[PDB]
Amino acid sequence: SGRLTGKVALVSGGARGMGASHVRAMVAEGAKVVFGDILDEEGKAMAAELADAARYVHLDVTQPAQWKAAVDTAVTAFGGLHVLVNNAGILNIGTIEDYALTEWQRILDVNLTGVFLGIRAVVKPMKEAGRGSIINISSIEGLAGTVACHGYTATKFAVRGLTKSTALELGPSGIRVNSIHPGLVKTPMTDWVPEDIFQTALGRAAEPVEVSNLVVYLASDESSYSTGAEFVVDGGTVAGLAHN
Amino acid sequence: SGRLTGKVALVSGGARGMGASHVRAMVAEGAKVVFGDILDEEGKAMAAELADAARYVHLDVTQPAQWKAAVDTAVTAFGGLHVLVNNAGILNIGTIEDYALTEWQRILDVNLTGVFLGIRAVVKPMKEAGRGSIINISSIEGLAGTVACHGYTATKFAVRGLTKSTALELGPSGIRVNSIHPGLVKTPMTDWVPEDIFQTALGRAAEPVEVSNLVVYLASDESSYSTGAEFVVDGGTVAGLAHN
Amino acid sequence: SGRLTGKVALVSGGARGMGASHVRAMVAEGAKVVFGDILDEEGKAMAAELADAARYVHLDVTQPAQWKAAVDTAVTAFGGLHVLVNNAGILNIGTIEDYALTEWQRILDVNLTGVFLGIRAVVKPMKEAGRGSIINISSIEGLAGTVACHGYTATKFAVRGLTKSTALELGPSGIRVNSIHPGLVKTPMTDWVPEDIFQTALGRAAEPVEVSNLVVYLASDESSYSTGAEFVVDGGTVAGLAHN
Amino acid sequence: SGRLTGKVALVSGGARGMGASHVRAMVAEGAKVVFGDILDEEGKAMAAELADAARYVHLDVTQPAQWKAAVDTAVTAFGGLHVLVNNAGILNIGTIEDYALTEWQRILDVNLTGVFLGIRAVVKPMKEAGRGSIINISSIEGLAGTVACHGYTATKFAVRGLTKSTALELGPSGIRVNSIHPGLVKTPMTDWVPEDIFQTALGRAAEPVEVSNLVVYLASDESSYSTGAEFVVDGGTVAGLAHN
Ligand SMILES: NC(=O)c1ccc[n+]([C@@H]2O[C@H](COP(=O)([O-])OP(=O)(O)OC[C@H]3O[C@@H](n4cnc5c(N)ncnc54)[C@H](O)[C@@H]3O)[C@@H](O)[C@H]2O)c1
Ligand SMILES: NC(=O)c1ccc[n+]([C@@H]2O[C@H](COP(=O)([O-])OP(=O)(O)OC[C@H]3O[C@@H](n4cnc5c(N)ncnc54)[C@H](O)[C@@H]3O)[C@@H](O)[C@H]2O)c1
Ligand SMILES: NC(=O)c1ccc[n+]([C@@H]2O[C@H](COP(=O)([O-])OP(=O)(O)OC[C@H]3O[C@@H](n4cnc5c(N)ncnc54)[C@H](O)[C@@H]3O)[C@@H](O)[C@H]2O)c1
Ligand SMILES: NC(=O)c1ccc[n+]([C@@H]2O[C@H](COP(=O)([O-])OP(=O)(O)OC[C@H]3O[C@@H](n4cnc5c(N)ncnc54)[C@H](O)[C@@H]3O)[C@@H](O)[C@H]2O)c1
Repeated sequence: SGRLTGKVALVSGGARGMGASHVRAMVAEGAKVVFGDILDEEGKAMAAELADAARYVHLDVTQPAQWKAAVDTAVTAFGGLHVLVNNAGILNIGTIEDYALTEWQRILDVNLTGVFLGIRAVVKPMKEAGRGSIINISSIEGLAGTVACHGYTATKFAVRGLTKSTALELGPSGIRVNSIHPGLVKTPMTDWVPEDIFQTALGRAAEPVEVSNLVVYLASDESSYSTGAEFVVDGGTVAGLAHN
Repeated sequence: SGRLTGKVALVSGGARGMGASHVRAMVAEGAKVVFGDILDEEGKAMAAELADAARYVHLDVTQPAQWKAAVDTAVTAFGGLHVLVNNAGILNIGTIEDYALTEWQRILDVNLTGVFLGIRAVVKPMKEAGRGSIINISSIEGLAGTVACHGYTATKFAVRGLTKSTALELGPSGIRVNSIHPGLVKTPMTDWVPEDIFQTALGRAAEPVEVSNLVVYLASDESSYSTGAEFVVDGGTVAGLAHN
Repeated sequence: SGRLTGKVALVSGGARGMGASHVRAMVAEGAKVVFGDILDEEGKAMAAELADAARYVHLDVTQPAQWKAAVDTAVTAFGGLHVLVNNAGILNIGTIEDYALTEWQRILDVNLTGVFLGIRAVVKPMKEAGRGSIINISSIEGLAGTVACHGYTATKFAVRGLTKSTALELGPSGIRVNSIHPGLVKTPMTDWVPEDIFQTALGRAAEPVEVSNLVVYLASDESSYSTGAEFVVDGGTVAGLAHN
Repeated sequence: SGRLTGKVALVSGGARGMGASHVRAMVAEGAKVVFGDILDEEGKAMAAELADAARYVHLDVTQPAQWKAAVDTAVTAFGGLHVLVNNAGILNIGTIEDYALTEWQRILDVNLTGVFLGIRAVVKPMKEAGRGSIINISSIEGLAGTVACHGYTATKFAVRGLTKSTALELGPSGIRVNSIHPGLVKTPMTDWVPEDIFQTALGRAAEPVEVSNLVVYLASDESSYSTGAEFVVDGGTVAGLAHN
């Protein structure tokens, strides 16, 4: 408790799934949270139950103007902005033959460009504050490949890289940038996926809060010397070789 | 030797720099090469000296129709297509604040989407042949970050990941996909960069042919059991830790 | 908070430096800690101030019998053992020609075998508890090489690998195994090294507690879905490319 | 053919398996080869059929004196020494509970120390020549973990690291050092292992010559700008995530 005292965070894609879990987890640690999404109905709903510590904003991460508005909301409503959780993302699949180029561009827009746009938008207030933490949500698909998962793999790897380039540039201003790489997490994005799809050492899929616990760590000043790094929370999948 | 005799290859961005070096290197090893670029003047120039061993075609890697035309050219002129070298690429830079969104979009289109389009275009002729080798040109900027080099870092990391997802999917068809990661290479793309910018064990920048030698290895059947892997040719930069 | 209340931990090399910082940090979070070392003077000294929260034991990590005695101490004094911090280690250097074989053998014994012996010693009490967290201290020298630092590099890379093999094997028993990779940390091991030797995004060396914060996270149940993974705390060094 | 003209190489563990394959492959490319092992019967046998281009020497890689003798044999019998293939290795397994410490030390001695001793022994003549290539045989077990494979995993990771530290130190002298990481290869070491143990994109185990082709590339001057790097030849295993 209180591990995020005085902190203000902005979470993209926070109306449901892991994003919603991150909002709740940070609020529980004392942070004020602005969360944006395109699911306004659900967004306003949870904002009502977290009203005193969180605010919902309509945010399509593919639009820079909306990102600016989200950041201004945090600054004007809560006083500042110290944490950014680039969580918004989509999942589409397809083999090289069936995958539509429109699907490829769409996932690049949301999963990659959306993350970059978020970073661009939060740096001004963070630099003025002299401190900040940017947490980009990648995945283990950003560490290795998967059949018929080209756009998703490409963007998750890209996010992994962008985390490092921005980390190097922003470090001198007191802003850390790290990426989180989870394995299968029980959320609506993978509800159709069997929980044991991956070979894991722990033998189970993850609960969203297990990823939120990592977000809290990275958002807090406890992780003050970690930047440009990959934090894996996958139950051990990438730690082992793929066996038959 | 004639390490590539019987092989037909398609090289993007082959009008100059490493691309041109790769075309010459493979032709020297007995390959028939179709190479495309947007620099038609220079492209047609070298096509003339390479005689009946190589054909030049205008190819903007961001356009799927042009990729298809280049592949059709290779199949009709040489009877098939067994090797693809996704070499075309651009370099732009800028801090998070100053970097233009148009530049970000353009580099994603050329460096990332262009590579994916190349893969899509060659799958058919390669699967028909039951064999194939796709070589994607990433870089050490696809292994670590660089200040004010976000679009480039993101795309090179993306290419690294796409190499893996496609390798897994195409393996069953006898097609290998690998990525090459060079350090500073002496070409027009980085002629404005001091040659000793990187801390190398070899204490020098790379010569294009030194990368072409790796392209030949991966294009040949000698590398038959290597796929989805990263081949680093950087003089030792990423093998060491960055010192101040 | 009391993020480790109820947990019992064993820390090797806990008489000074990071080890001592880890013991203090975990005790502050409610853990009961048994810490061992070969520096008995300093070890007993801090055990006295930590009072009933910590016990000091002489522990040469190269000796299996001493590891067993330390574990028995933890179980008898605190009722069990849930966390192991394999922190003991030494640093020696030398060029390929000048580096003494005795030094190579000694560092393998302490930095590598010592870590394995620790893992062996705690498996029983942890499996009995059905839970556990093993934290192995590697370093960025376990991610990249360093001139005239062969024994150290080899062992730190080995620890990184051992972390994975054991994580996979122990996962089914509810035991997590992860590795920590710090950059330059201000301790007596590297006091002879200039603090700005590495190119860091944060432009400074690490403080021991900054690593201890990561140890606490991994020791706590908050990191329940992370195992077999590398946690980097280097201020951004490995996230960037080495410049000359 | 002739890709190793004028080159003299030393191969440890070359009496059978991959080592024997490497000897044959390099001899076929014009290299003179001294190969050492502890299987003298078999060693002298193949030396008789390759007599004009290869010489067998008794070499226990755990003994520095024997390494010196092997190097002197290459220098005095063939005129110099330009390539070293640290191939000698053993495989033992066991869970944390059953694995004997004698087995652990033995594999550290052969797989790790043996490799270091080889590097120490070849540097003198290589530095005098001003050029050389050291090829260390690691494995994908040096990139990820495996249950009940602790000593093997630890040593293969260690070899991976030692490759980088030595590469950085030796680069200025014109000596490159790289590591090879193969997947399952059909040799007597894994004859008891099912060929489809790993999930591979190519759907088959490797033939030793497929690894030897990589040794030839790295031994040749074609790979002149690659050093401190990992070359994976595993049919795509590590390129993908472990799925059930
Ligand atoms: N579910 C998993 O197993 C898993 C594993 C690794 C990584 N991830 C990543 O975690 C993130 C969240 O995943 P999730 O499991 O909660 O999925 P989810 O579908 O539940 O939530 C994603 C959220 O992003 C919002 N969103 C989508 N497009 C948006 C846009 N253009 N602008 C703003 N908001 C947008 C969605 O409405 C939704 O609320 C994603 O980046 C995903 O790739 C998920
Ligand atoms: N120069 C280096 O140091 C270095 C280091 C690592 C990686 N690389 C990569 O190697 C590749 C080639 O680099 P280079 O050094 O020869 O650069 P270069 O500028 O000399 O050549 C790149 C070529 O691509 C062509 N090209 C650009 N956009 C194109 C498009 N849309 N369609 C078709 N062709 C297009 C250019 O006209 C040019 O001929 C790039 O992918 C680059 O990122 C270069
Ligand atoms: N100092 C750094 O910058 C740095 C960076 C990365 C990793 N590390 C690692 O962190 C660990 C602790 O480092 P430190 O900075 O506190 O060094 P340190 O010298 O201050 O402490 C190491 C401790 O281990 C003890 N020790 C040594 N050999 C032992 C043995 N055989 N049995 C039991 N105890 C033994 C020492 O007496 C000492 O108390 C080591 O594994 C080291 O490699 C240190
Ligand atoms: N077989 C595989 O699938 C596979 C996969 C990855 C890596 N590797 C590695 O490749 C290398 C060769 O493997 P292999 O498949 O040919 O095994 P192998 O058993 O056929 O050959 C290993 C050789 O090393 C020799 N040797 C063993 N201990 C020695 C010592 N102390 N001194 C000198 N020589 C010694 C053996 O007598 C034998 O000729 C090893 O390092 C192994 O770990 C093998």
